[PDB]
Amino acid sequence: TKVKYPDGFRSWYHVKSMVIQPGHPLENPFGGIHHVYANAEAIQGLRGGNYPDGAVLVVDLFDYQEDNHALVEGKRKLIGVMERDAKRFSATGGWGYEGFGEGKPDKRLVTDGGQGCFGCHAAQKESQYVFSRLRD
Amino acid sequence: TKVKYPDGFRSWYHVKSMVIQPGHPLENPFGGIHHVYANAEAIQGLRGGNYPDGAVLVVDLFDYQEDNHALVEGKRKLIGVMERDAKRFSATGGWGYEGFGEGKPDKRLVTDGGQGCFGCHAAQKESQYVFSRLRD
Ligand code: HEC
Ligand code: HEC
Ligand SMILES: [Zn+2]
Repeated sequence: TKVKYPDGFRSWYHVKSMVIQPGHPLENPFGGIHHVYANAEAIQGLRGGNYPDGAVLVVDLFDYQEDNHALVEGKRKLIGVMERDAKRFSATGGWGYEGFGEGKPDKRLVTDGGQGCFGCHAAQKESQYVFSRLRD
Repeated sequence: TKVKYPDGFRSWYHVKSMVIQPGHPLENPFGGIHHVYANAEAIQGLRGGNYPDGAVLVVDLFDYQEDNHALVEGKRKLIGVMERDAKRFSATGGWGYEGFGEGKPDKRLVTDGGQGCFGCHAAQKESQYVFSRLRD
C-alpha cells in the first residue's frame, strides 16, 4: 500500500517541463522548474495505450535562481510520484500518490493516503488522471 | 564532415534545463526553455571520463508563453548538436557543431563549419568544451 521510491528515475524518459513563478495559484507548494519523467510502462499510457500496473510518473521540482535574464536550476525541493496499481490504489483511481522531500527516499510527505493529490488529479479522469501530454 | 541528425535524442538522458529570457546576451538565438540531452557515450564524459568518439550532446530549445506566472513550453525553435569525433572534427577541438531549425534534419543552421560555436565553447576547454554539468 506504499508507493516505491522510483530509483533511477533521472535515467527515464523526459516527458515535459514547466516553470511555476510567484503569483501563480500553485506557487505554494508547486513553485519552481519541474520536469516530468516516465518509465517504459508509463510511456505506453502516455502514447494513448493503457497504463500497466508498475507505470510510474515522477514530477521533479527544483527551486530556481534569477541570473541575468536566465532562470537557473537550484536545489531540488521535492519529487511527486504516481505509481500505477489498479487494485492496490483503487481508493485513488488506480494511482498511488507520494511525495519525497528533496527527492530523498526517507522524506515521505503524503499523510492522507493521497486523497489530496487525487482530489486535484480527478479533473483529468478522461486522460486516466494524468495532466502531462507526450510532446515530440 | 557534417554532423548527423541525432535520431531518437528525445529518449536520451536529460542532463539539465535552463530558461533564457528576453534581454539575455544569448537571446538570439538561445532565447527559450532548453533541455540538454546526452547519449550513453556522452554520459561517460559528463561523469568525469574522456568523451569518446560517438558522444552526442543535444540542446533542445523551446519557445514559451508566460501565462499567469507559469512559463509554458510552446513550439520547438531548434536543437543544437555537438558530435564527438577527435579526427573528423579536429578543426573545432574534436566536436562537430550543428543546429537543426525546429529540430528537423533538413534545416541545418551552421554556415561557418562551427567556428562561431567553437569560439564560445573554447572557454570550457578544461571540461572538454562542455558547459553543462551532470546533476542528480
Ligand atoms: C492541483 C491543485 C494539483 C495537486 C493538489 C497535485 N497536483 Fe500533481 N500535478 C498537477 C498539475 C497541474 C500537473 C501538471 C504539470 C505539468 O507540467 O503539466 C501535475 C503533475 C503531476 C505529476 C506528473 C504526471 C502528470 O499527471 O502530469 C505527478 C507525478 C504528480 N503531479 C504528483 C502529485 C502528488 C504526489 C500530489 C500530492 C502530494 C500532487 N501531484 C498534487 C496538479 C496538482
Ligand atoms: C557562447 C557565446 C555560446 C555560443 C556562441 C554557443 N554556445 Fe553552446 N552553449 C552555451 C552555453 C552557456 C551553454 C550551456 C547551457 C546550459 O544549460 O548550461 C551551451 C550549451 C550547448 C550544448 C549542450 C552541451 C553543453 O556544452 O552544455 C550544445 C549541444 C550546444 N551548446 C550547441 C551549440 C552550437 C551548435 C553552437 C553554434 C551554432 C553553440 N552552441 C554556440 C554557450 C554558447
Ligand atoms: Zn538586464
